[PDB]
Order: sequence, then C-alpha cells, then structure tokens
Amino acid sequence: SFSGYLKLTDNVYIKNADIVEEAKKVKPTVVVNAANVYLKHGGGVAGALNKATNNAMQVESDDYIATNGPLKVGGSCVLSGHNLAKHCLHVVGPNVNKGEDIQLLKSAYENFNQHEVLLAPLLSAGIFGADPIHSLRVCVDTVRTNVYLAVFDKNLYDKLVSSFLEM
Ligand SMILES: Nc1ncnc2c1ncn2[C@@H]1O[C@H](COP(=O)(O)OP(=O)(O)OC[C@H]2O[C@@H](O)[C@H](O)[C@@H]2O)[C@@H](O)[C@H]1O
Repeated sequence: SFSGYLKLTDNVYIKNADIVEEAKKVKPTVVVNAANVYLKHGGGVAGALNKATNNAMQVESDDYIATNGPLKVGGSCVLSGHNLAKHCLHVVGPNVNKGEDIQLLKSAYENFNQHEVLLAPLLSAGIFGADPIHSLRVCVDTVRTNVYLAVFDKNLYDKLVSSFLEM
C-alpha cells in the first residue's frame, strides 16, 4: 500500500522517506537491502533493516552464507523479510570505494526484474560510494517492474528529482 510517491516513469517511483518506516506502513512483499557479498549488515540501510528485525536478518544471513557461500557482486538472494515484509531481496551493488566496477550496478538492478513490486533504496549510493544520481539513472534504465524508492534525506531527494528532469 504505497502512498505519497512521485511518479518518475511508468515503473519508477520516489518518495522522501526512511525505508524502515515505509516497510511498516506499506507491508510490502519485497523490501530491498543494499548488501555486501557476506551479508554482514553494517551501517546503512542494511544496518537499519537488521535493527528493526532484532538481529534476525543477521543470523539468517550468516546461516544462508554458511550453507551457500558469499554472493557475487551484482547478485542477490531472497531471504525472509521478518516483521518488515514478506521477503527481503539482498542485492549487492558494486563497492566503488573498494575498486569494484561501477558497470555492475546494472547487474545489481536487474535482480529487481524478478519481482513484480519492490521497496528499495538507491544501491551503492551511500557506504559503497556511488553517485546517487548515477544510481538513479541506472535504476530508471534497467528496472522494468514496479520499484518504489525511499530516499530519507530531503536534500538528496530534491537533488535527485532535479537531476532526473535533465531528461
Ligand atoms: N534508513 C534508510 N532509509 C532510506 N534510505 C537510506 C537509509 N539509510 C541509508 N539510505 C540511503 O540508501 C542509499 C544506500 O546506502 P547504503 O545502505 O549505505 O548502501 P550501499 O552504498 O549499497 O552500502 C552497502 C554497504 O552498507 C552496509 O550497510 C551494507 O552491509 C554494505 O556493507 C544511500 O542514498 C543512503 O543515503
């Protein structure tokens, strides 16, 4: 039950909001975590989602990692959403602070296309060091399902929208 979003394209929507609070008001089927390949949930969206599950995401993640080994950059896995959503799509964007290839951002957003509807942040745009505006551009050009983007910083939201109008 997404409310209050700005329509950017027929399938990309954006709202100035914290992703953990949206998950609670909207009860989404798929919340996207911006993850790293070991599902070690640090200080961004991944930390906040984990906090709200009372660390259940981290245990489940380690269990997944123990069985299956780490993800590839640009990949994903479908774990549980616990009290936030039905499912959590863990997606690993490139970490440009660690020399990974920004082109893999396209591979990262392609995982979204296996889900009809998702609530997501902007992959790689915080701790991983990609430009938010670039991340939004790849999102817009790669994702074909319905993606609802949560941008918690009001100034970044304004910047992002203004950047998108250079269409
Ligand atoms: N609670 C939040 N709600 C909405 N957007 C948020 C929130 N916290 C951060 N963001 C925004 O989401 C985008 C992604 O930030 P990160 O979560 O740091 O994502 P990423 O750059 O992919 O970092 C991946 C890394 O962060 C760790 O938490 C994670 O375990 C991995 O090591 C950025 O614009 C950031 O400002």
